[PDB]
Amino acid sequence: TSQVRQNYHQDSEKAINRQIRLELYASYVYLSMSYYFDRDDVALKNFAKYFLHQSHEEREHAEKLMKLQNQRGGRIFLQDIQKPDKDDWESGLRAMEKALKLEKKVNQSLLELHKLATKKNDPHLCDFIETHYLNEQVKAIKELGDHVTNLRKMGAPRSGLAEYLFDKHTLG
Amino acid sequence: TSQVRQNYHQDSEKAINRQIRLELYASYVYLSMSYYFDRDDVALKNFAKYFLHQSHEEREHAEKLMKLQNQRGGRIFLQDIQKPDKDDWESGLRAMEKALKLEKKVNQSLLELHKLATKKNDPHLCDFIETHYLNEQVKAIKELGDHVTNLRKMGAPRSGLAEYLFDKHTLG
Amino acid sequence: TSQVRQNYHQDSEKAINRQIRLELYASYVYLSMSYYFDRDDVALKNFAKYFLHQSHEEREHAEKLMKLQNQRGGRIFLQDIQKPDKDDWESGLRAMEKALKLEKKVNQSLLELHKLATKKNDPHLCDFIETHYLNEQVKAIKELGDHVTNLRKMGAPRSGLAEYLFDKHTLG
Amino acid sequence: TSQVRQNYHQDSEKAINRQIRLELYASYVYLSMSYYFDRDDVALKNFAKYFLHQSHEEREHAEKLMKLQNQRGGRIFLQDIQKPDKDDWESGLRAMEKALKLEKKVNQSLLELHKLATKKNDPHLCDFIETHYLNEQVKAIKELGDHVTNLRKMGAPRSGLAEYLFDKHTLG
Amino acid sequence: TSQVRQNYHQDSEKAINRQIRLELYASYVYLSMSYYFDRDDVALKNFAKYFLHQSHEEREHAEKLMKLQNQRGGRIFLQDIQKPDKDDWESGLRAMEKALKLEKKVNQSLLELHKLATKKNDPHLCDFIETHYLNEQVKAIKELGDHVTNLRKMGAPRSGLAEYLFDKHTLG
Amino acid sequence: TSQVRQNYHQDSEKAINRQIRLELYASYVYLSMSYYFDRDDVALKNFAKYFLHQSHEEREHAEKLMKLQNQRGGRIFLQDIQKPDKDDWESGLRAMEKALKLEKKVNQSLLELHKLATKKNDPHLCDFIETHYLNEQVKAIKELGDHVTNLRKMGAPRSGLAEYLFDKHTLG
Ligand SMILES: [Cl-]
Ligand SMILES: [Fe+3]
Ligand SMILES: [Fe+3]
Ligand SMILES: [Fe+3]
Ligand SMILES: [Fe+3]
Ligand SMILES: [Fe+3]
Ligand SMILES: [Fe+3]
Ligand SMILES: [Mg+2]
Ligand SMILES: [Zn+2]
Repeated sequence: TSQVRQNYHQDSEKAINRQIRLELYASYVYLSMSYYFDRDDVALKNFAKYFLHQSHEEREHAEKLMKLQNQRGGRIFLQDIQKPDKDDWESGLRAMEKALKLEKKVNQSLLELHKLATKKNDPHLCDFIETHYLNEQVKAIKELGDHVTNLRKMGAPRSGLAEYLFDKHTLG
Repeated sequence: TSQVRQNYHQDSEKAINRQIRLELYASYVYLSMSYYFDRDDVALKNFAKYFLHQSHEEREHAEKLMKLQNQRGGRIFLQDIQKPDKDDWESGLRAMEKALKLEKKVNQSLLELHKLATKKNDPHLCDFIETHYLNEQVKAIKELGDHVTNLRKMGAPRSGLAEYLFDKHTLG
Repeated sequence: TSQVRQNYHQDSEKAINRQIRLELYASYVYLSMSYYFDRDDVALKNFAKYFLHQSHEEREHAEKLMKLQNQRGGRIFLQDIQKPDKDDWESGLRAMEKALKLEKKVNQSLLELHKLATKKNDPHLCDFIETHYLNEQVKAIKELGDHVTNLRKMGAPRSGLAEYLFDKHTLG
Repeated sequence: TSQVRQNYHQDSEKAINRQIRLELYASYVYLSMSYYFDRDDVALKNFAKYFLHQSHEEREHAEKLMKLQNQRGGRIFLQDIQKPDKDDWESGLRAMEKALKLEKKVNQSLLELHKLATKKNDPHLCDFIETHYLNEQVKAIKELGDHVTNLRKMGAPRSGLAEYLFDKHTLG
Repeated sequence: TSQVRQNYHQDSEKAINRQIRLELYASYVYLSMSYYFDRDDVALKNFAKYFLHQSHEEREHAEKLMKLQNQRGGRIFLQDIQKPDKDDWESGLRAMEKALKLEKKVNQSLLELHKLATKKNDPHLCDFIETHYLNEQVKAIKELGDHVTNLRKMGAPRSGLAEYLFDKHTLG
Repeated sequence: TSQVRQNYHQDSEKAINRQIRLELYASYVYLSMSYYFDRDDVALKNFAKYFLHQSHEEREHAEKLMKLQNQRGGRIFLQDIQKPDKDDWESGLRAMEKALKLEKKVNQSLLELHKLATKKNDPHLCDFIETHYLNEQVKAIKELGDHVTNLRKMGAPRSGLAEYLFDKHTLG
């Protein structure tokens, strides 16, 4: 038991370790999405940059939870990171729809984490989660929703023209 | 029979002269393509600029091979340069398709040149081809392929709208 | 078969995908190392920073390989990234010794990759591995080696004083 | 018939296509000459630079005629470019002498082309020729005459010292 | 066996020790030549500066090979450096001629060393040789060839004026 | 038999040639020492830099004596340069001890040279030795002696900690 550990429940500790794994997973998925758009047969540069940026942000959220684990005197245990569910993400619109689903999954996880911390009367952990994660997730979700909407409204994915113009006028 | 010549095989010297002619021919193809886009009945300014830039770069590659030839104590023998295959390149997509085929043809020659140099045990030449030619070719081919992909996905060569917006948003 | 693909063997494609996974695994080991030194009961900030920088460098090497795979017309196929071999890296010296061993494993894989590219007569791919990977590995292996020696000579991992002073004067 | 075409005779259009071929040929002659002076057994760097400059100028003159052909609604038809007359240009003076002869052949062609424009009452074309070509020709011919004179009175071609010194003081 | 050693053949290690000796010898030859031109009865200051520069470059090439030997886990064994072949280098042209011969002997040694690296499948070593040595050699040999040519056509060595003027206009 | 020669005795001329060889040898010793510190199993960067700097300075002293030789109308006669006494210099303390011995040896030679110059009534030479060599030697010897003293007092060569902290706080 760490010399710094105080009011930090073993269930919170384990759940932080589960959240680190999920973030690393989200990072990997966004990486895969990014380089799908860099394919010579997809060729959507700003989709590629957009996803690569989300991949780097998810990694940073992982690192920030590992930092938190050590700050509170928990112990980091890393697990296998599963490969993403697809190799070929099919289109700009389908990839955005999948990212929206993925972010809502990560949000559901973060909401269960905040609820756990609440039940364990861990206001530090609660505030950490609210300040650094919950509003970032709401914002990402809103932006992905907006992007899905525009693409659909523009005629994706049957219009490859819509995907191209979207890449240029929104993502660029 | 040059004072500077060393480990430079006569078959290498001749391959280099053939390459110089090929780079010059490619330069001429891109010249023709460029001024097809400058026609009043085609009128795609950024297609014209793009292909003119490629024309200038091919000529640079040719000059740099002439420079290599003398650096090694080879002798330059210049040949007739054949006119391009078409006078009318039909469309932006079809010009890009042709460029891509041409670049792969040039790359094929450069690969065959590297292999000769490797059989003749000429590492200076290998490296020169590697450093200046092979990565440039791979980048040119990927770029062309990306441009073809976008043009097809946008609805070319059906859509004259596709070619126009591509000219503006990708090539400008 | 991708329209940009040329002189790019299916074996090379497969090997580039294995190398991507190895680099991602290496990134994850250094990630683990970093946050081990951030523990309140280890508390060597510059060992932590040092390892976190190697984790980000490894990720960037994975990403540059993904880019090359697309550049050449191959297709990325990502796999599960296994967790690192340890949770607890014991000491500054033992993490360095493990890291030397990891880099030497990655270097072996890259040399096998180069030998394959050579056997497939892929000089573009040979030169990309030479230019972007092999000298970097040799630099990294040399530096890790230096660091292992210095810690040994100072009396690590026996001397916690030696790990602390090395953290300040070399890694700071 | 192009929608832009006005007061542009078919013979004029044909004559511009010939002049384009000749300017590209003149470019290639100067390119040959430039790299003759770059040889290790000739080694006059300022002669090389001077003829390479000429070569690039001549290409620019050709591209400007291509621009004109499109401006007026004519159609460009490119032809084979024949290799120059010599592989070996023999000395500084001899190359200057051959360039002067070349330049006066280009000029005669241009005066023939201006005569034709006058016969077809194409003032635009006459003025384009005047303003962009005839006075550049007259200047180039005088410059070349001046150079040939200086090399002669310096004792070229029986003086390699004469050619070296002119390389340095006039061409450098 | 060094803890850094990997894929580095004993013969390679031995060949690098020989190349180090030869580069130091080439340094000393150019040092001798430099101060020959500093004598009151020769007095060509730009030849002196030129050969002193060469001397320092050759020392740098030797130090870089020493750096390499350590990078790869090899061990440096230094040998006697034999005095150069002449005390008196006779004229500007003759010294340039001997330097060219020297440089082509260094180059042959380097190509022999690159052959060996290839036979031992050491791509790192091959690339180090290519990137730091073979193209510097090829450049130095061309430069020297150019100089010897100019001095010859200027009437050296039967013209002390020729050597003085080249000192000033080429080497100054 | 130089036009510039005046009050310059043949015994002075020969002593100067011997000194030049000694400065060159010393330069080589410091080279060897420097790259011993650059070994992965020694790994003392500021020791390596220090001894490389001394190597460069000895070579400068040698060049300056070559310059003196010609200034006086002497003739330079270069000799073989012997390899250093050791390949392995064992430790920072032991290398410093050896440097100190070497510097005293060189100083001995320079003192004997000054005394000859004084017997030959050559005040220009006396002063040259005094101004450029003797105070530099005395400073080098004092510095080396200070470095040895610190290293012994810190606990070298027992303590690998001593050598490390000295590298950082004195030589960095
Ligand atoms: Cl638009
Ligand atoms: Fe997240
Ligand atoms: Fe090219
Ligand atoms: Fe890596
Ligand atoms: Fe012209
Ligand atoms: Fe060298
Ligand atoms: Fe000295
Ligand atoms: Mg290479
Ligand atoms: Zn727009």
